[PDB]
Amino acid sequence: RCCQRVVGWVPVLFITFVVVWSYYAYVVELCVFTIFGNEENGKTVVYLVAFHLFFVMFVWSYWMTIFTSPASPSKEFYLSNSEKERYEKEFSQERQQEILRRAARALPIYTTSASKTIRYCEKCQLIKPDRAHHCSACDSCILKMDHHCPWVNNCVGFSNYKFFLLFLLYSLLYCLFVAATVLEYFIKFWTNELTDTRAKFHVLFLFFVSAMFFISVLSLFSYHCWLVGKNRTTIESFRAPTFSYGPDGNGFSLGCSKNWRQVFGDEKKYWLLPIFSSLGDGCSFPTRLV
Amino acid sequence: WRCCQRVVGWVPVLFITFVVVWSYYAYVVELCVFTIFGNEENGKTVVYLVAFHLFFVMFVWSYWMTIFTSPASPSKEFYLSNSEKERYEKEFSQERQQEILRRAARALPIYTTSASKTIRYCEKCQLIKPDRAHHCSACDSCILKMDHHCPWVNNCVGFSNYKFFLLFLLYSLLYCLFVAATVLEYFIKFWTNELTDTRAKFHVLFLFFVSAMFFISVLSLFSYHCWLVGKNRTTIESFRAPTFSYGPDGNGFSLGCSKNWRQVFGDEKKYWLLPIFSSLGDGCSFPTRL
Ligand SMILES: CCCCCCCC/C=C\CCCCCCCC(=O)OC[C@@H](O)CO
Ligand SMILES: CCCCCCCC/C=C\CCCCCCCC(=O)OC[C@@H](O)CO
Ligand SMILES: C[C@H](O)CC[C@H](C)O
Ligand SMILES: C[C@H](O)CC[C@H](C)O
Ligand SMILES: C[C@H](O)CC[C@H](C)O
Ligand SMILES: C[C@H](O)CC[C@H](C)O
Ligand SMILES: C[C@H](O)CC[C@H](C)O
Ligand SMILES: C[C@H](O)CC[C@H](C)O
Ligand SMILES: [Zn+2]
Ligand SMILES: [Zn+2]
Ligand SMILES: [Zn+2]
Ligand SMILES: [Zn+2]
Repeated sequence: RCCQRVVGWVPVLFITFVVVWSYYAYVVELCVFTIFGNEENGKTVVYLVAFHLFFVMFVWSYWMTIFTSPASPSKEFYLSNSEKERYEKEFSQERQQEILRRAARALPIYTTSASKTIRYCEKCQLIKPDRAHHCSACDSCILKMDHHCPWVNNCVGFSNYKFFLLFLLYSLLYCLFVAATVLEYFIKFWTNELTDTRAKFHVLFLFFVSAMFFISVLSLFSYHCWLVGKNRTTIESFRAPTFSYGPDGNGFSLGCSKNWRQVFGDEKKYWLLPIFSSLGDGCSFPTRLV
Repeated sequence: WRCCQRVVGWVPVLFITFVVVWSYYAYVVELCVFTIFGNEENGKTVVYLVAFHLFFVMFVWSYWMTIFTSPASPSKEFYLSNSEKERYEKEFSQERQQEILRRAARALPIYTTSASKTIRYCEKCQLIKPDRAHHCSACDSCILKMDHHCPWVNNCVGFSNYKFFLLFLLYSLLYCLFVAATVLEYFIKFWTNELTDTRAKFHVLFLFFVSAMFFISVLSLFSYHCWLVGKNRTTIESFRAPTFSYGPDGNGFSLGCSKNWRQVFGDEKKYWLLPIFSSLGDGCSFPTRL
């Protein structure tokens, strides 16, 4: 059929066109026509330079989140044809899990289903690694899957999670920078200290749209800051993973300081850059116990 | 006699007071009244004056509480009984002296010893030192959860005032930042000769630099203490780690980042930013990691 591309790219292009408009409105309508027209050219240069630094970090982080392909399980997590033949032909439910145990003994998996059964994906025909889940939209198993984000038309998992968090952060700073600088000129237009009708429209919407996204993404950003501190994905935050000693909402937690390092790494120079720096490989994760 | 030494302790406090009193006069009168309101910007004058007083009050309120909150001392239970105190003074063997202390310490909730595995005892105060408590030569007393003695507040920073001390810093950052950000545009205008008043030119110049100097100074102090609170270590413990029954532990009193902050700030969110006492416990016993 039309597949995701026909409609899945719609939220991306909507955000893209809003961001493109915000560039034209802030740079041309505001900085060139409004601020530079008011004979305060010093503020124009500072605003234009500062705006482009936030604009670049946002678009860079947004690009990385969209086009970073989600990681999938390695070869060891696919059932062998010998094991697949017996698994597909087996009728007894108890017998099926016994085949998995022989293959699972080689790989480092510390979690099971809510029924204490080895996590297995029927459509993908493989044994789900720890924290990995199958996405119907992505049609694949995603390592450390968080959720499918329509806004980036991609899965948010082990590969792009830090890019996703930076995409949020730089959206917060971008919207905040716009609202803070536009406010004084938004007020002047409607107290009739400034008159230009073409810029009046863009300056009003620059303030309202940036304030609408700031409030929207701030709660989302604060929520994920809590998730990273607890080392829980969005899926795990609802249905806690079941370990050998039972379900644990803190099974993958290593302490607040260590949990952030798992996502952002140990080198400070990569923390704020949308460059891959997460620890591990996405198939095995350190555990709270052993 | 001591009238020269006691008065000298108030010197750093009075210096801060005169800078703060001047900064009020400079910002409110010289800047808001004479410069901004004189510049026909009557909307900005009211907004700045209202915001300034909110930061000014929170700073002075936190600063007052840190100075005049008397430091807590050990309770009665940590003093040796008259029967035990008499024998302790008469005992000649060093090992025999520890036997009296060890027997009394078994009744008290003590989990730490000195670096020499000796029961912490204060000779001058004649009491058994509670955990994390230390004797201050300036205060001439044992201070519960002592952090350090501060010349800037002429008082010990310990279990009683530590949250007031942290809020005093926090509101110094916000006060200085608010001043520097709002004064900057008028600082620039004076020296591009868009404004002329020589009386206000002087105060606006120092308003920006003094607030920037203190901001840089207290920021490092604030970031350092934010680390201490996250690790549940006092300033003293950050140098000499406390020795527990299982040996010296730099994280002996740590309970995890979230709980360590709660120990200082409490469980009620409505008290976190107010210099009103809300710390957990009593300062004589503390939860342990093990
Ligand atoms: C000045 C303009 C700059 C704006 C750029 C900010 C970009 C923010 C991107 C996204 C914010 C969305 C706020 C979060 C809104 C989440 C609601 C949603 O999309 O539902 C999804 C689920 O129903 C799917 O099952
Ligand atoms: C424009 C308003 C001015 C706001 C004033 C903010 C008040 C900040 C209070 C103290 C800042 C000091 C930062 C510097 C702290 C120095 C470190 C110290 O330990 O000092 C003690 C030793 O020198 C022994 O005396
Ligand atoms: C010259 C102008 O007043 C400076 C603008 C700053 C960034 O606020
Ligand atoms: C633009 C951003 O502030 C760069 C930070 C890196 C870590 O240097
Ligand atoms: C500055 C003001 O006085 C603080 C309020 C407390 C309760 O006294
Ligand atoms: C005011 C302070 O930053 C918040 C403390 C809480 C417990 O994290
Ligand atoms: C000044 C500050 O907004 C007060 C917040 C407290 C927690 O109510
Ligand atoms: C949390 C602490 O108990 C608050 C005390 C004041 C009097 O309300
Ligand atoms: Zn799958
Ligand atoms: Zn997906
Ligand atoms: Zn003492
Ligand atoms: Zn002292």
